[PDB]
Amino acid sequence: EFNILLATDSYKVTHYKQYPPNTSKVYSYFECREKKYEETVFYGLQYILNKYLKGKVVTKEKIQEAKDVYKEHFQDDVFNEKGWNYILEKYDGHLPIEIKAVPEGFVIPRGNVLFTVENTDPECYWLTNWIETILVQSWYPITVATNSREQKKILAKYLLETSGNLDGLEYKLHDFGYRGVSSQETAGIGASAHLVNFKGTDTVAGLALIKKYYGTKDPVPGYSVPAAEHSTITAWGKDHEKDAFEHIVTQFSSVPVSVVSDSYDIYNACEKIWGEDLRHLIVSRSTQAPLIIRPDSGNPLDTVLKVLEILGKKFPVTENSKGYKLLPPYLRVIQGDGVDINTLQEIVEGMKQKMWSIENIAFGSGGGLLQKLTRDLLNCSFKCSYVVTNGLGINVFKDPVADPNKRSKKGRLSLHRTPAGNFVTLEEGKGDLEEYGQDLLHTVFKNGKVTKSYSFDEIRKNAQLN
Amino acid sequence: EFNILLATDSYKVTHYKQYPPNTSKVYSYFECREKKYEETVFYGLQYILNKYLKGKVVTKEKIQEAKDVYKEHFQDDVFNEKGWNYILEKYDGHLPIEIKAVPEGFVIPRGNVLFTVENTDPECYWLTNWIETILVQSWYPITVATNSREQKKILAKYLLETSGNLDGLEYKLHDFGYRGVSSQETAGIGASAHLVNFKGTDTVAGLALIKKYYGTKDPVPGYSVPAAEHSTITAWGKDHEKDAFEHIVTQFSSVPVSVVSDSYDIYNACEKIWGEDLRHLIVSRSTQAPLIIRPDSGNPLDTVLKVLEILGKKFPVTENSKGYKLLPPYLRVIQGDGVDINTLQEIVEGMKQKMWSIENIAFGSGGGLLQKLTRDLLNCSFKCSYVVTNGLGINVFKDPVADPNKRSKKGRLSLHRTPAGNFVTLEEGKGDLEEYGQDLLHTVFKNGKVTKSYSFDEIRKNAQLN
Ligand SMILES: NC(=O)c1cccnc1
Ligand SMILES: NC(=O)c1cccnc1
Repeated sequence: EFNILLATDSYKVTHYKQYPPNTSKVYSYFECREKKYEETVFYGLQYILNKYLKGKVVTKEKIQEAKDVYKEHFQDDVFNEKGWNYILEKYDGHLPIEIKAVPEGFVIPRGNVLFTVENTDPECYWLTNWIETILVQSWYPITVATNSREQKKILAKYLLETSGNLDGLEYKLHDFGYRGVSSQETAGIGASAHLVNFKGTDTVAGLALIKKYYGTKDPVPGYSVPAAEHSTITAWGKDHEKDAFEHIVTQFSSVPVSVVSDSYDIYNACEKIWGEDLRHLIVSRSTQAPLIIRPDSGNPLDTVLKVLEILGKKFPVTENSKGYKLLPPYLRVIQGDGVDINTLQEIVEGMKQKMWSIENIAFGSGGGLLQKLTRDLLNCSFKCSYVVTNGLGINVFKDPVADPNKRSKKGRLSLHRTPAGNFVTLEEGKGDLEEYGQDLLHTVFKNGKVTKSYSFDEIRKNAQLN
Repeated sequence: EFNILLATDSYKVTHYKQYPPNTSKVYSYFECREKKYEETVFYGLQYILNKYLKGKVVTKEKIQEAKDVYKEHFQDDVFNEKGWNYILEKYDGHLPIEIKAVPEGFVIPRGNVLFTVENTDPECYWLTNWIETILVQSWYPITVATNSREQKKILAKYLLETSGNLDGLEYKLHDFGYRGVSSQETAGIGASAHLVNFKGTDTVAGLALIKKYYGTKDPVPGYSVPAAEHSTITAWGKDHEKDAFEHIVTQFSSVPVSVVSDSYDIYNACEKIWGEDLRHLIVSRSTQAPLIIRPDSGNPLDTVLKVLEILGKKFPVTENSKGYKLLPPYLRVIQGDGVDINTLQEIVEGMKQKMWSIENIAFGSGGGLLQKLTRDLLNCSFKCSYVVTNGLGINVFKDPVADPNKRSKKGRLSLHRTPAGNFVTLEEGKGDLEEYGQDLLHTVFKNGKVTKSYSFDEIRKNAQLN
């Protein structure tokens, strides 16, 4: 079972003894600090609030276990047993904390307050930053959602340019990342964050998280199609790749089917096996049930371009109204190896230069989509901006001499719409002057209760492209 | 509650209809494919076996849950209800699988079999690769442990060169990564993998995982010390940094204490505040209770060198037996910003060139230690190598034309010691010939039961440096 008393950085166990005496309030905020990613999708906090922070999160047993562990961990009795027991006795183990946040799905420029955290009881001044560690982990769903959306922008740009519309955009980047992430929990969080922007996923873990914590009007937020892996091709034997191919496309004759084609020779498979030997089983397929040929090795750009040139000479290629080449509707390609935001850009641009429509291609991304991301990418940071000591409010901040980018905001904060319709973070409690509209931050957590929540449908709407 | 039927890549739901008819066995293996990082620490499988694979993992309720999800996910009834019901009825929901693995903590060169997976019931041929996704996630603990060990090698080399011994090496790289990972589960797994090599951690999540899944003779596998963060310094107000410093070191006067010193001006804090104003409180400290000054911004190498030069002129520096400069025992430095394997090397080499002992410094690493890693770093790969179809065993492999690095091993595999005492992986069942010793792989999982286990003490012993 999860224990919030054991869910912090070790040093935070010692911070209650470090704050100025007579401190009744610690007020902290999260931002994606400003310096390629100019705007961030805020997503994932609601999950953390519900799974970890709400309800009775303190018990007498959890206090004793924390006390016993930390005694050995520090070789000292530094753990604040009295402070945690206070919360247990006075509030039935509910956290005296208020968290205000931008609505989930909102797309916010860098260097703006996304959420704030404060204690609601003067005794629990230390609690605000105790929960920093758990809350800062929101960097991950934010970053996956943001990076996924930025890839959607690239796909939208090139699909519109080469075809004149955005039909099927929401299926152009498929989540392949289940095996390539660090844990089962990460898989669920990561997959759910990608689904803010797209609807195609193989990371099943994402579906249950969305159902449990967010909710959709539709039965499921994500979809997939039958597809082969190397084991289902190679198990037939080296000389029987054609038999594997034939069997699989016949088994899935009425639905879309992806078939990995690089087991031995991708270019042979395309030209001779698909393009000659089994051509009759491809040309007969429905437009609702195409064969999707899947390369999975070599240089991603070179392989995609070569595969298209091969297929273009074996199948009846048309030229769309934009002047770009289009494969027959029963035949498509998915590149699912070495795909990240950088290589995705490289491939669609290379396709455009060779006059291939982006209609022809879908992408699969695993590690690049869900794992190859850090807290540094969007400069995700959680800092104390305001304290009350001796009944006096003090605006606090860091400003390291050797890094001006690490300078943090001062005082009580609020997020506002600007007259031109952009975003501004007001500092030093200036949001109280009411010179701007309403504060865009809403109370989402207060005293152990989730006070405002959002469906996954609302989040998707908020995170739409312009 | 976890459902193994929902813990796979979507397309693997469709694979039972793709294998050759009359397939009674699918046999697969995991390796860290060949061509730094010459040798890998095998760690983490035991966690996966115990948490996810053992016991009754199939129930009537879980089959129905998976059926309902995949019906909407695929918009079709492709889910193998009959296959999963067979396991529930015949084996009381226990997986008819055998897993053989190298002992955990073992240091194995790249391109060797680390574990194998096979079905024990002909009806469950499809199950071997169903569980690929869950098992491949072992890439993460393997990769953290390996990267952590490689950093220990660097630290050992330079500490030995500059001091003549390895005293305190196991505390030279501290885990700062709790907030910088993608989830709570990842934090535990990642932190536990680092603790194979070191004993200093702030990622508390790692302690419980080890206690639950591995076990140690010691009450706790990892340790920490009191330390400040920016909030506990800045909360005092910009003009009161000295007061914050004084309060914290007096509160923790008899234990080691780390104090982040870069809130406003790291160089001023070292020279004027620590070096002059509060010097009397530092020079009086015990050798068992040093002040550890923590920079946290700027160029990691440049900042460390300048901090050391400053402290060298304000405090009584000695020269050790190797001719390197050493701060008094009550004063140390921890660099915990921008630390990864590359910058770690850069800092220790830079210190050596300026004649500073590695005794003076410790490192903290967060995202670099636990997050900035992918499955591709060690080329972690899970592949089918052997099947039985029509009662006939065939050696199975992939060999993509444009990537010879992606070629997989053929047939039944075993790991052996060579006459020179190294490791070799024998293919095509050649291990049966006994021209080498016995297979070094142990059966660790069979038919729902964990059959072989390792303590965290044994794993640490196995993973030691030469
Ligand atoms: N469906 C796929 O082709 C797939 C899914 C997950 C990982 N790799 C490939
Ligand atoms: N102990 C520390 O100084 C610390 C821990 C976790 C993250 N950052 C710093």
